[PDB]
Amino acid sequence: ELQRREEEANVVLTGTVEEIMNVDPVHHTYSCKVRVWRYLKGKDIVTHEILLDGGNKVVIGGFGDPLICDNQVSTGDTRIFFVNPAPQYMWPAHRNELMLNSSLMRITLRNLEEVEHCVEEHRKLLA
Repeated sequence: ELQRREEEANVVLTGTVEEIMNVDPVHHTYSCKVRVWRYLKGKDIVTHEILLDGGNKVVIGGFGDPLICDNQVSTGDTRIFFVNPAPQYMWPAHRNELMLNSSLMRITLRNLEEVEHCVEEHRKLLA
């Protein structure tokens, strides 16, 4: 469910796929260059852990991941991406990449509002 997906993704962002990158032969996945529009969660994590390209381009890996339902993209696609910075054990292959953690979501106000609500709910710890 969304609550779990949001909980397991330290970074959630919206963007459009600009280019399909290289395949990870060992893990059967591929990466893509994505132009970020807005961050719904974890902008600070990206800011401190990812070297952005051109100010708003990030490389997301993990596409094709057999364990993720909606895991494919084509150039021009726009989605809400649930990701986590690639851990070092995934380096060098995925160094500086955000890794897909769960299914890609379409850009609709409903999805935007719903994801934002889960992020906010979870953020509300003190409040």
